[PDB]
Amino acid sequence: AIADVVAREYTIHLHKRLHGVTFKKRAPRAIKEIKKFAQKAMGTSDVRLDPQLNKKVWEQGIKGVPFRIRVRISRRRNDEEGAKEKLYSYVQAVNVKNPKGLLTSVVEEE
RNA sequence: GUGAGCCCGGGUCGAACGGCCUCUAGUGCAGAUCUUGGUGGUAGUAGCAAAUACUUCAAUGAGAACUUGAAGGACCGAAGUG
Repeated sequence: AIADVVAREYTIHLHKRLHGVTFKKRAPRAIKEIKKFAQKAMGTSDVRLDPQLNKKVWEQGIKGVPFRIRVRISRRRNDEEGAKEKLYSYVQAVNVKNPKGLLTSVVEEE
């Protein structure tokens, strides 16, 4: 019922995933948790993160990752020849007033 | 053949070698913490932990943590990592 090409906006609660992590590993761990979150949500093992999203993760140094982050995951078609996976996800950071209090929402294609 | 050994068959191989009587010796190895060379178990084991720290995208390429560009985050902190 759900098409292959589809974009949804999620709120990732990075606080409970980074609870207790070594301070010099928190931001790389958060990058890997974002990739794992997108893979679980979209079914795609090929996850590509926007550099602005990387800047948002690393905004307050290696141990200052935000508790919540609003992202847009867009499952798109891999048109390159000889690709291992037919689909991939692209994750961007979303400009919102407050990441708290937001539901998962489907982004309109238009 | 008591024995040290001797002989034959089969396989491999490629240019010399053996029996008998005498002559001759640098002539017979398990040891010498030997000598030289080669090879095991240990064992895919002990570790590969000082010098704060890495991450995203793109490109190159058969293959990219430790190549490059950009984007970030840090360190040396002028008796410097200049």
